[PDB]
Amino acid sequence: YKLICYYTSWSQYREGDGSCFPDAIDPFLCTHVIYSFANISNNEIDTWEWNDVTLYDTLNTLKNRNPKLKTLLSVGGWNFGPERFSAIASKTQSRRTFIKSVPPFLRTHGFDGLDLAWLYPGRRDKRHLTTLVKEMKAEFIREAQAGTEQLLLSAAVSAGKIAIDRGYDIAQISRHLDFISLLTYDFHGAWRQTVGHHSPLFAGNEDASSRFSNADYAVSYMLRLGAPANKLVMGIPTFGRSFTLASSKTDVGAPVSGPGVPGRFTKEKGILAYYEICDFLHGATTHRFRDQQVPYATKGNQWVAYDDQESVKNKARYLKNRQLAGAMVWALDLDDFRGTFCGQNLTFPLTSAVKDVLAEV
Ligand SMILES: *[C@@H]1O[C@H](CO)[C@@H](O[C@H]2O[C@H](CO)[C@@H](O[C@@H]3O[C@H](CO)[C@@H](O)[C@H](O)[C@@H]3O)[C@H](O)[C@H]2NC(C)=O)[C@H](O)[C@H]1NC(C)=O
Repeated sequence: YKLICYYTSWSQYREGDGSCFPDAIDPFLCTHVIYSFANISNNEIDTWEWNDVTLYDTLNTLKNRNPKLKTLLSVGGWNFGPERFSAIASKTQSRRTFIKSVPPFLRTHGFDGLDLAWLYPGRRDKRHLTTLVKEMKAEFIREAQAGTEQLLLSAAVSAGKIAIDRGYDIAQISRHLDFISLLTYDFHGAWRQTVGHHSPLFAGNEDASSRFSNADYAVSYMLRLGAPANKLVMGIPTFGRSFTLASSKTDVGAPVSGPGVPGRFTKEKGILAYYEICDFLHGATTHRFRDQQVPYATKGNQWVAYDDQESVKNKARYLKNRQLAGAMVWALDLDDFRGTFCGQNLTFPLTSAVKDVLAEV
């Protein structure tokens, strides 16, 4: 079983303990570690942060302690403009440019593959996205003729029914990608004035219309569409989403007024790291959607939807039972990586739990 773990570049700048660098990563924790977001310049892959080539080095040294550990570089991301991605893949000329540029870049900095994080192809991009994948892989196959281990190619894919249908030819790209990461944690929030859980595993028979907004559907649909289980990787949250309540109500459907107040370390309205939540939990009221199988907490006028050890194990067994290829954890740097926020003296508690379940039968 695979355990893909993303690490984000900008997490280095959080203050105090919040600060996280590649060397804080347990080299045996995950099987695949993904350095988050490389940039594109003049149609060539390139660095982003001022010290990337240094962090690259840091991250890839872990490979000296664990020879089996594989690393990848993800392109795109949220601060990368989809349009941008669009422009590059639309023209065979700029596309080939970008592609030819990749292999050397990765060989140079020591990465074992490329992760495409084109954040949401449009109805008009579906045909190009497929192209970009074919040719990219075709190139990776050609570069392997030089006696080195073939480069890996993967992609983070939305788990949103409409999004999927609108921009992905899942049956095609699945044959060319080594694995696909399902962003199964973006089901709510997305600015809709009512409290709700972003990563529910299940259907929850109550108040519906969505029905498609849970990991289960997502997984099932993907399967239906043609993507093999042995290439699917389910996404697992290591952060929670917060909301500022507009009334004293707390149950399902509760009126919301906007995102939650920022955390002392991540400082971004609407998000919390698990380690911030661990601190938030002191003096709060914890609840759990039985049908969906995920927590949520409240304190004052703040409402939080998050994933805990159990929920995570839950989802992990789930993916095992459907026989998928593995789990994907968004934000090793959002987990309690110091192991000094969530109590039970343990480093990477959430990520660790997934591993434990995956190591089980
Ligand atoms: C990720 O790569 C991007 C593409 O190379 C790069 O984007 C930018 O490229 C230049 C370099 O700064 C920008 O320059 C400006 O825009 C106008 C002219 O177009 C000037 O008048 C102005 O003075 C300024 O120099 C481009 O605007 C911008 N281009 C695009 C298409 O985004 C990014 O800098 C890079 N991001 C990071 C974080 O490194």
